[PDB]
Amino acid sequence: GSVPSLSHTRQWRPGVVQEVAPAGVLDLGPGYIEPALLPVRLLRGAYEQALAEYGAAALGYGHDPGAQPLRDRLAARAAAADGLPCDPDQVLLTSGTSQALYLLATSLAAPGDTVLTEELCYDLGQRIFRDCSLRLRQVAMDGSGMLPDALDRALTEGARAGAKTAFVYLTPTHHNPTGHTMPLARRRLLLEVAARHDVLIVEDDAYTELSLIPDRTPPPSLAALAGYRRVVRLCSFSKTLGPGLRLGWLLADRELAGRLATHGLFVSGGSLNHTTSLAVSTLLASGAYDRHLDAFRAQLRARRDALVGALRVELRTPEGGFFLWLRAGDGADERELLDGAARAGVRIAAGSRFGTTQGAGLRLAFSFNPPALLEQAAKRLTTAWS
Amino acid sequence: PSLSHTRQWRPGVVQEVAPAGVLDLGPGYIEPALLPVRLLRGAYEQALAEYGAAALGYGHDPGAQPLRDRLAARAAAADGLPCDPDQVLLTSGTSQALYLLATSLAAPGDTVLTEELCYDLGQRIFRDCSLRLRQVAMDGSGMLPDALDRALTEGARAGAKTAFVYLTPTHHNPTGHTMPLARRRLLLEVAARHDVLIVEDDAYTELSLIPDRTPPPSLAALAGYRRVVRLCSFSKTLGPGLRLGWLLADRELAGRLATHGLFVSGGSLNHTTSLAVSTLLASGAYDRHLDAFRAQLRARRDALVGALRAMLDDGVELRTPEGGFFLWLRAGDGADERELLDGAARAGVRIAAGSRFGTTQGAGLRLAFSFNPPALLEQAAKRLTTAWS
Repeated sequence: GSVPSLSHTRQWRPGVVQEVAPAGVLDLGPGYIEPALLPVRLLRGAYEQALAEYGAAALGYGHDPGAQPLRDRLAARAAAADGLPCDPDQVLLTSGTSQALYLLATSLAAPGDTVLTEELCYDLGQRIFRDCSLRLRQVAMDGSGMLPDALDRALTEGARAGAKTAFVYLTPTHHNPTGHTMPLARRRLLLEVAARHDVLIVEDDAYTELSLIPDRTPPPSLAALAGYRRVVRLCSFSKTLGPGLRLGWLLADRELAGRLATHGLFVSGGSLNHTTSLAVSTLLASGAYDRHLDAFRAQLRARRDALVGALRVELRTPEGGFFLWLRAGDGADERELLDGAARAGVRIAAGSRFGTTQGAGLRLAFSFNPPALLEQAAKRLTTAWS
Repeated sequence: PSLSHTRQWRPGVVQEVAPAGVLDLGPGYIEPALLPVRLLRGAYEQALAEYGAAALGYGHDPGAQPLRDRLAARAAAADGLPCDPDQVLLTSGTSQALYLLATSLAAPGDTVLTEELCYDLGQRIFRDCSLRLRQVAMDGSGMLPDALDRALTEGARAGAKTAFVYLTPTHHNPTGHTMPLARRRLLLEVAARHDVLIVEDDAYTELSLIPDRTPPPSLAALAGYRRVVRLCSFSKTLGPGLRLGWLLADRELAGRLATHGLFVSGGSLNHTTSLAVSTLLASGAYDRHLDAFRAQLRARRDALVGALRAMLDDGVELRTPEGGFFLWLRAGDGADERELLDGAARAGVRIAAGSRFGTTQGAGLRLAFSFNPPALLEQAAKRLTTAWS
């Protein structure tokens, strides 16, 4: 482009990145950040600054729960977003929410235990839980997420059948795939149900910083609303700075965070991603992280609006995140709609990957392509579906 | 001005810092001044410029192909036996790899067999993953085959599943020994007959200090990668904070692990840093760094051994290790570990108690030479000698 940038695609190829769609396909499938938008040059400066500032400490074993400057700032950010306190001793760094989920699925759950999810939820997270030998059971949901009465019944009947529910897994903000955000009242009702049953909630909040309506912020987290009692919240830098960095964090009450941090995993290896955590820490410290979020939210808003505008079959416009959730209103089945996408040369994500739908649902990402290409994809899709 | 400064080498940043005034021969840490900070800075700079956006996207699940290719070639060259890239899986460090194996290839209650002395923090991972540890007798060459055979038989006759045998055959932590070829084969033969997995933790494999000497081939290679998983790391060669290592197995097991939801969800377990390190392998800078670092470690080993020679008499013994980070001092003869540790305290020196690593005959003490320059190792040894005498 016309401004200095390292965000080229010369190595955006199979064997380097996770997946590349077939040549000639306009790819609205994965919730990936458009390559040109990935902040490569910003991270280059961050590694340069972190290695200069932290010196040899950047390459030694890191403080087990994560370097304190990052714990301190991450706690302050959570508190500012929630309007509710969060102490640094509640923060544990991770090497990404994928690893965090593996950790919780094998440390706070045992093979055979049940995990309760919404009818629709993160498809790859389900695979982590299943591959860790956990049993998944879906709970009824509406446009605001999991239904308290259904969770209550599911937990009651599980207990009556003698089944151990290890935890309830929830993505309450900019839901993958529906885009919904659970409102405050529903958050409280679910917490009250889970508290009565004394069941842990795992709150996966990967899109929390990606509200697209400027000066609008999501409701407080389940974890904060519960005073961090029996809730673990998972956050990540994947959807804000780059998934390849393999860096995230975990918020819990002091006792649970401390218990987790004394696991041999941390005692042996130290901070789960020390060098990269220090790079990112310099971005939080300087204000560059928030400047980058302001730009990225604006980039996502432009893309969301282009795709929605070109598409305007039902769609609830999301307040944030990466995805639009299209619902057939006329009874068209998912296979026919996907066949239409194939005719259009457009890749989208089948709703059935995420669970049970009211009729056909389709997830379209706006995070991976510029507005003009999203409009082209929308035009080709609507021609094919016509 | 060296970038390997210690201005942030403080509690809350690094994992641990000994009390002020203590000469710290405890942890097997790399001396801060020797950590290749400038080298890694250039590696991040080059990787981000050359790989561009691909350095920050989700990485290829088993790890970026250039690293898979070169790590397989390095394994093959070291073993003198083939290794294909599809046998390599990148990890975020051996600690994470052990956690993965202890929860995916073992279930709560399963037994892991170890040597009487082995990695203390590795035992902690296994115990915290709800595994049962059972120790197997060892000698100067490592685990004894007859003892392993009896332990596996006893487990089978009791109905107790053995998930794997854990072994560090080269530059052993804490004894420093290197298992010779003949013992490697005898142990593989026992394990093969019982069909029990071996997890071969080889964190020090690149740290031979004799310039024209390489360790024997890995257990994994000797077994044709049948029922062995080998774990390697950049922690002891480039920097533990990088949180990058790799895993070698047969194609089937490597592929099976790599299809786990963990990898499908998160991609390569440490993508951006892996590409920085890849640029160092590709240029030869990694090997030139190893040449220089091995010479630094050799100087430290020789300084510490030389300054302890006055202690090595009448039952107090020290076998000089061919590589790695550690010396193992055996006192025996009714020597008391606590008394020896009290002497180290009087000397203002921190060492590692043998009982941290398991059962020893007599008293054993682990002393690291990796974290201090020769002059300070000599001063520490002099003070220890005075206190112990």
